[PDB]
Amino acid sequence: GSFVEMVDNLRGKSGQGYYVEMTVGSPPQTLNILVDTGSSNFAVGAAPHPFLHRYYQRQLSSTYRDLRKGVYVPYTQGKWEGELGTDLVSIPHGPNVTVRANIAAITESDKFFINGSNWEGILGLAYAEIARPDDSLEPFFDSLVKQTHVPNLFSLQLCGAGFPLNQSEVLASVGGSMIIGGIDHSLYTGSLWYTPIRREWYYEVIIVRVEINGQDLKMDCKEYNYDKSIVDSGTTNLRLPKKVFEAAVKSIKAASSTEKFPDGFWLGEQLVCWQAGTTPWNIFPVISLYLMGEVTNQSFRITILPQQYLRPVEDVATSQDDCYKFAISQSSTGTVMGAVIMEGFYVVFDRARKRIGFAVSACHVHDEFRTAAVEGPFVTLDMEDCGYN
Ligand SMILES: NC1=N[C@@H]2CCCC[C@@H]2CS1
Repeated sequence: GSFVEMVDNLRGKSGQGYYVEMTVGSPPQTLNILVDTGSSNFAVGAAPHPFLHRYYQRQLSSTYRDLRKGVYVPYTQGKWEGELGTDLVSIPHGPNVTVRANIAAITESDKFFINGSNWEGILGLAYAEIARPDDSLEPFFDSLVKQTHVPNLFSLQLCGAGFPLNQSEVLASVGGSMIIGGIDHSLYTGSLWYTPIRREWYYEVIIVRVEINGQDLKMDCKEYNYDKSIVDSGTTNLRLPKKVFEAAVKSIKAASSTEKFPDGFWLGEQLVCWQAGTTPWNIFPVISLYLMGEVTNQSFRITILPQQYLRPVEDVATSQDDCYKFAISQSSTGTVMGAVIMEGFYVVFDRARKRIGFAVSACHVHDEFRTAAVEGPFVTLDMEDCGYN
């Protein structure tokens, strides 16, 4: 069951995001749009900006409808404001449909559009509960499903290159696949394992155990999900609650201790470099996250490698060295399984059956000695108790 129209429709990288081509308005205006499972607004640049090569021009669209309502969206870093409306929307390398969707026309922003990232808007794929200004603003995917025969499911294969890409190479390179309305079975190996969507707001899941090279981190499982755990393509890092983060870094440091790295490396700010080809992957441990399964008392685990959690970055001296930043960082808003984790796996957002599937990605970076894994089942008890209230 192939989806050749959708395979390879993404570009980008974990640092700047993965984006899909979309069109808005009549005649169609083409824009690059960030695929974001961590938010629920479809918002596009709609006025000139130094980091935008193009933007939505509502006065040039005959199908534009003005909702006469403003919207303000602050994040931790950065923010934007805009004006709500509706227009006709298509995904050229997607299903063959056009739908009328809500669009936030971004008229002012701060630290949102970053220099050189290539996207001109964001596609929030999560649920109405977290849509701004409120849950009456129907999200794009909800409109798509309501107005067409597209099944209520999409899947993502984000492909990390394993090495840096300049803006030129990012433009020329295939960065992965967003399969709308289905599962392309060629994008993964082994089996798909499903975890329940705890609640439809973010794509919230429940982590029940964490291992570093097989060694149980041994925290009360509520700590892993405090105050939620989500799957989020619009966040770069694996983000861990403060207490889990501190304990994981201590374990990763202990496992990797034949080499010492400065504190700024572990804080995710400073790069570390090795001579070309000599990255010592084997000194870094694998990390396993166990997730609640669909069957009572059952869990499965996903396992990533340093090739996922060390993010390739360009050198300050631009040498031939292979350089990386540590892509695990602390959070005060729960666990975020961001792009560097998703690059390990084909991830199926099965909205129709309220679950999220994971399988080893056919494009994951690994070495001759170890690969990412998705394995199960494990007998686990009182998993309900891992969720925060
Ligand atoms: N998943 C997230 N989405 C929003 C919008 C896209 C840029 C990054 C922010 C913060 S985290």
